[PDB]
Amino acid sequence: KWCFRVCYRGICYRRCR
Repeated sequence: KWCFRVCYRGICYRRCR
């Protein structure tokens, strides 16, 4: 269980899996 910074269509975020 660790969070990370991810991106997509010109958009990024920080999801925790």
